[PDB]
Amino acid sequence: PDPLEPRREVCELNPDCDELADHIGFQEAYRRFYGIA
Amino acid sequence: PDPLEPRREVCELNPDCDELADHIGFQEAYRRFYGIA
Ligand SMILES: [Ca+2]
Ligand SMILES: [Ca+2]
Ligand SMILES: [Ca+2]
Ligand SMILES: [Ca+2]
Ligand SMILES: [Ca+2]
Repeated sequence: PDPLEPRREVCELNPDCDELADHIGFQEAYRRFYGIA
Repeated sequence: PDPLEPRREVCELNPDCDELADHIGFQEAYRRFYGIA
């Protein structure tokens, strides 16, 4: 199982993160909207 | 963007495919419930 699925679902839920994910990826997009720095 | 996202969503929707996906993967699980052979 993929440990990142929970975060991937969170991002999909956020249109802005979802859309962005298609360009720079999910892990980098998640960080952009939720990471600190 | 990942071209497989549509199929991944289909599988997640199917509990049986979802569960199975965690063990042998999504592409092999999808094939198991929807592929022909
Ligand atoms: Ca999921
Ligand atoms: Ca999903
Ligand atoms: Ca998406
Ligand atoms: Ca999706
Ligand atoms: Ca899943």
